[PDB]
Amino acid sequence: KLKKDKRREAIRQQIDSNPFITDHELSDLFQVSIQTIRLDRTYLNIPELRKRIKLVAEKNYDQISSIEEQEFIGDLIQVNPNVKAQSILDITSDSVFHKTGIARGHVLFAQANSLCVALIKQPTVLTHESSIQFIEKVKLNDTVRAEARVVNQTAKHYYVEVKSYVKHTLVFKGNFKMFYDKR
Amino acid sequence: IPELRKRIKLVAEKNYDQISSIEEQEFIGDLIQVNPNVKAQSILDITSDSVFHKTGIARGHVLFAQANSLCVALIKQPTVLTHESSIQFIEKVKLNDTVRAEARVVNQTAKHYYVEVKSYVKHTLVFKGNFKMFYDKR
Ligand SMILES: CC(C)(COP(=O)(O)OP(=O)(O)OC[C@H]1O[C@@H](n2cnc3c(N)ncnc32)[C@H](O)[C@@H]1OP(=O)(O)O)[C@@H](O)C(=O)NCCC(=O)NCCSC(=O)CC(=O)O
Repeated sequence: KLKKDKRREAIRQQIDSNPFITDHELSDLFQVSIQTIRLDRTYLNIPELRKRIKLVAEKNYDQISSIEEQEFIGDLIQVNPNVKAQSILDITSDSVFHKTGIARGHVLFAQANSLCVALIKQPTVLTHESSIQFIEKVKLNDTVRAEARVVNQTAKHYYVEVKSYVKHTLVFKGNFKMFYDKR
Repeated sequence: IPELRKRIKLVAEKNYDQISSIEEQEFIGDLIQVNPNVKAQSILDITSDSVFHKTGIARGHVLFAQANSLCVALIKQPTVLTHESSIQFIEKVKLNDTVRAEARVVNQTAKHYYVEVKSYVKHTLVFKGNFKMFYDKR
């Protein structure tokens, strides 16, 4: 009971620091079964990872004004408008070359491009220019986490840098010059 | 000669027979010209699936997908992967537009083809991109 409570405190802290941590990762860290971790989360009222993602994205779509959920590519997991945003995208068979399992370049671009749009709190946002690098192959069943950050803003454009990752590996980089209008 | 739409699909069909880097099901648009390692063209009908529904403006990843597939199809190598690309959205493409993309090889190294893409709606230049395409024979 006493070991459990200390572990449960430690799990609350893990989730606070890293909201999108998996049960497997938690199982490793605390040397208990995935079953124990689920039960721990249940006592703590912390939903399973996919539910946490759905819940937070729902809240995020409420904060943006430049693009609608139905047209957004991936799940918007973090947004600080005009500053920083992140999305995740699961790569399914619909997103790859079937023979190699390699993700299509337009898929990674769509995720990054959509994220730069959602990040900017303006009614009109249009991509003007983009420079991108496909650093490592993204594969079937990978989850891509894209991070976008505003690096400059003028009267007519936001300049945004995007870096996208599979686990800890940088797989894609893009610089986006985004046109906006307050009308 | 069959109907206009049929003919285009047949020219596309016969064009996918001279390429080896990508297949019909994975190619965005219709491949209307291919001169391997030199030049290719494709056309793409912009339907409601490809636009922002509120404004009718084509999604940038759609125009990019056309241009990107076209560059792949152009290069007559077993392995072809986009390494880098730099693109410009010059004019809004709209619902019901047909975009004609033209890809031209401008340079070639041991490891990459450098390809320039220009996309048009009728006579208007709407999109431009430079694509650095990795290739391998093996
Ligand atoms: C371009 C790169 C291969 C360059 O990496 P390196 O410098 O290590 O490459 P290299 O010259 O040593 O060549 C090794 C690569 O050749 C290819 N290769 C080698 N032998 C092969 C074989 N028997 N069968 C198939 N492919 C083979 C593999 O990709 C291999 O990568 P390895 O050694 O790693 O196995 C890589 O940086 C990369 O994959 N970047 C990501 C590219 C990408 O995913 N582009 C977007 C999707 S394609 C796209 O955008 C087009 C579209 O969607 O239409």
